[PDB]
Amino acid sequence: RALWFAGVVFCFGISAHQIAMHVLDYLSEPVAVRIDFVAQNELRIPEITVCPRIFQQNTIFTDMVEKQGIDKMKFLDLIDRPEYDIMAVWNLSRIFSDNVSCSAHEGSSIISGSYVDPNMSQPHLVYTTSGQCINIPASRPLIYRGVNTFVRITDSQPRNLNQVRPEAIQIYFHEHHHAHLSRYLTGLRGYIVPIANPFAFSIRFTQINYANKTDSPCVDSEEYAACVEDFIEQRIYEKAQVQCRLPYMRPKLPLCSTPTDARKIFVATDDVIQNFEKESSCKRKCEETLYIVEFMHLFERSNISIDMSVYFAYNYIQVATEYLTYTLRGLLSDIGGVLGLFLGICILSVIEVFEV
Amino acid sequence: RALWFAGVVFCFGISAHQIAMHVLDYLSEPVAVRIDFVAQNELRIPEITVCPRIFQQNTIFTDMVEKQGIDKMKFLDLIDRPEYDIMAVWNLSRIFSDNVSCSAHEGSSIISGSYVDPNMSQPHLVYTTSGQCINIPASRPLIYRGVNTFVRITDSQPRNLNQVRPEAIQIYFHEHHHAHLSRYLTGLRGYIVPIANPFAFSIRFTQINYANKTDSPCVDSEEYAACVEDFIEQRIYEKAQVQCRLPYMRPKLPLCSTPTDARKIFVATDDVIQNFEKESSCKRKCEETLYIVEFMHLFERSNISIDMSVYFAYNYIQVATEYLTYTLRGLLSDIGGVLGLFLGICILSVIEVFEV
Amino acid sequence: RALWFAGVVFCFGISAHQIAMHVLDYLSEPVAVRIDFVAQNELRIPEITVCPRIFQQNTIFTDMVEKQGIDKMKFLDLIDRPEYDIMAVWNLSRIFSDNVSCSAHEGSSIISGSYVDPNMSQPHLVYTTSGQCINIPASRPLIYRGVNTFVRITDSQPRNLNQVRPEAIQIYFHEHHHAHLSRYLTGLRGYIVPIANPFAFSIRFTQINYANKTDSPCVDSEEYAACVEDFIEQRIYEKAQVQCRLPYMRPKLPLCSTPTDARKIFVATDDVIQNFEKESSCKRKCEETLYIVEFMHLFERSNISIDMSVYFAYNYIQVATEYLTYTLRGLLSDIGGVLGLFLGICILSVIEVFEV
Repeated sequence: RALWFAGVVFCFGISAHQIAMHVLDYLSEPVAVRIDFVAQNELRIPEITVCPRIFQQNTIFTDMVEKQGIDKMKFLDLIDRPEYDIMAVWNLSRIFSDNVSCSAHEGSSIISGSYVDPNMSQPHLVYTTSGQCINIPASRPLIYRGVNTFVRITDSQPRNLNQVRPEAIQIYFHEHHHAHLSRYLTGLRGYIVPIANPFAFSIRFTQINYANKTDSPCVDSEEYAACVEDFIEQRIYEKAQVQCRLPYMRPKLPLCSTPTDARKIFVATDDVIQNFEKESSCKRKCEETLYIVEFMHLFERSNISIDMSVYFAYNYIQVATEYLTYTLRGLLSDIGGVLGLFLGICILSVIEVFEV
Repeated sequence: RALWFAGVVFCFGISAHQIAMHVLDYLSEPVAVRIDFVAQNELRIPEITVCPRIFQQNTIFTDMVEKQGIDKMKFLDLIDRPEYDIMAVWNLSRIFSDNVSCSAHEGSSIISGSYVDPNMSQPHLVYTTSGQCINIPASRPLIYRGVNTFVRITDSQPRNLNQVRPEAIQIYFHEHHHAHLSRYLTGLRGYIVPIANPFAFSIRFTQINYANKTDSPCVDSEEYAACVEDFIEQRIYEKAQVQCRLPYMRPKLPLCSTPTDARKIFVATDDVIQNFEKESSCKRKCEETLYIVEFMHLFERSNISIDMSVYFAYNYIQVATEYLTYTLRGLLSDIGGVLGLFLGICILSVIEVFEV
Repeated sequence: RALWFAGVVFCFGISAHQIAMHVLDYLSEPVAVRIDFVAQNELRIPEITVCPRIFQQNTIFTDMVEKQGIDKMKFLDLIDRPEYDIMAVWNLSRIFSDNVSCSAHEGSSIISGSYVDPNMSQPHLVYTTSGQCINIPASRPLIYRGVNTFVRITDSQPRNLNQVRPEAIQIYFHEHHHAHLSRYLTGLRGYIVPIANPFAFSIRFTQINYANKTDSPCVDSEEYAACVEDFIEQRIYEKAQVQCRLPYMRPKLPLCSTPTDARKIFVATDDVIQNFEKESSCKRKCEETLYIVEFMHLFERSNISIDMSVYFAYNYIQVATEYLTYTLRGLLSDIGGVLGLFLGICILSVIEVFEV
């Protein structure tokens, strides 16, 4: 009976190996991606940060610093003079007046006309590494009534001919409550547009709903934003080796009073915002919206200085949803199948063996 | 033997529960989406409806009604005068003459030159809520030979300087035989372009082949179009509480002779076309083509009044096909697996039990 | 016992059919597509071929041939004159001087400024069916630092006013080492742009990683390129029935000395490049990158003759990966399940039967 026992042990070994592999596969939680094209009646506007060009590319700030006798690429030296402070050095980069309106034109009606909703999340002041910027929270989702839906950022500043006036701005569309993106990466990930002519963008939406797993955990939008903001600030402070902050930093430490400290912080933040995408520690989000930006063309030319439009005309959002493809039912079915192939013992056999 | 019987009944219960869940899963027909990027040698042109701006935004119609002493936003009062009829009130919005050509430039040949096919589904007259419009059926699929493939809608109307001439039109790309889209939603879902300069669009194709299931049934394109058109017409008639029709309606009832009836129908159709997307009853289609519209730029400037181009330069259509992921073979395999785990009885055991 | 034996044979038949179908399904290797949106820190630039317009659409070449007394559409007759050769007839179509630079602007730094890398794969000379063209190999992947990443092809040729100067060129973005695409299909699949104004494109990336299967085998990029190039050349030679080559052909046979041979080769290559997509024999690649081309707008206007830009501002590449969904473990589990349903015999029963 030696051969029969050898066959029995071989069958037990193969069955044990197969059940172990099945259980490991279930534990790994394999996932599959379902791609849908969902048409919504209300689009979630991305948060918009409109900055001036970076300090070096900015024309007004560069002209001011040259007028003060200090060449660009080293503007931070302005902090040395008692009449200039970092807050003032960064308020000099302001490009939008107090008359900044963010209208929301949601389609049109064949009987009444076009809907205009000027009371749409009026822009507020933010401090970016590019200077002083305008942030536009997405207070409510825009009702999509047609390809005429858009958001119009318009500033009618008294653009007199006495002084040189801006030739470009940097507009960045990002997640709703990502303070780090608005205050650090607008200068890098913001599309440059001229204000001389009324511009118009177009936004398509690719939503990605990842899956929360043991090896790829999730964090809500707030958790991810807080994680990345804290990581960026702590990394900047570690790199700069200084107790400081700059207008683009949370009120944690006091502003620098000397150019050296500010320049060290600036270099540190440059390196961080450059290399933080891969070296960040906190986990990804599983509600990740991508705003594909195309370039519309405007037939209507307005006389407002900084007329700007962003059109949301495509309501078919591409939703990529990740779902678990292996369940407990499937694992039990596969285990029972392998048993019926190799061992051929149900739980009744186990009960009989245990009793005896 | 009480404990053994308790174990037997517990095993039977768990096996019954698992088989019931497996059968329910199979009955629900779970589906999976396969995303392909298919390159075709012949592109299916979308149907194009070119309208004037909506009656209020239209400049020629507004100027005419003001010349007649009636301000816009209430133009329907024109029906009161015996010399004006609704058909005439809507023929006043015509913007394209009888000389409207729809050429089809399908790539080019390095030896012969560019292929021009002027005999491509010449535009015909349609009546939209925007007025009198030009509809261009897709008679045949355009042969894709390169990024130079496009369809050119050109009208050389005698645009004399005596009278104000149009500054914009509304072009809507939609499914092939969707009369409701052409005659109701062009004013809402149609991109506005100026005729002063030769325009050019660009169309990318996202085909979605859904699956016909018990809980998500299908209907052919004709069935869906007929359903939605009948629903829109019936809902407009229910809302307006009047026996009427307007040029943008099928020849079912006669045209109104009084402004009140026409205005009631107009309000009803506005509300319908606004809210019919979600409250429609008939089932969706599972051959659903999406036309992503980008904005090309034309280096060549022509002297024709309403020169217009639509380029189909990307032949990689994104096909999202939905297929059933659970089959009868799989269900039987899973049921047998759970039996081999818990019960360990094949059909032979069933035969033996039945005989005894 | 006849009924019992009939039931046994029926169960054996159904089980055999089910196991055969399961094994056939496993052998067919069903596949599933996973769609990811991967954000990279370095983008792989597509290879760029910038040609003049096709010989007929080209203005400089057409003007030259008309000046020589030979009308276009038959320019090959120039070979008849001893003072003209095919190499000279195709060097007459040159549009770019020796001062062609391909700079690579990879984002910008808030402290240092914009990164410019003029030493990025300087363009070299290629011979296309469109004439003499400029090919730009992708030496290295561009580091993506922001939406300001782009590649600038700039030629400052001495564009004097004495002679007519080019009004358009044809720029084609294709796989890295696809010589056939560069030398044959640029005139067909190349976007036409004017040089009078500084142009700017925008490239989005859709990578497709197909699966190598018995019924749909794979070939590396080099293998596919070599296959298709050899197929195109051999098919052209078979069709033209002549021992020749043209500047757009590999140095295999000598150049024609008579117009008839060159014209026959030209017609043959036209037909080939037209119809080779479907009638090609060698297998597809499973690393297939698609370059979706949108149209950017440039706010800055330069004075260089042929200033041209291609922006890579979207780093979220859409990766469609094809993976096998049925494995050996799954097949064994399903086979065991069907056995436990119908037969109820493990391998131990097989051993017992074999011994007895």
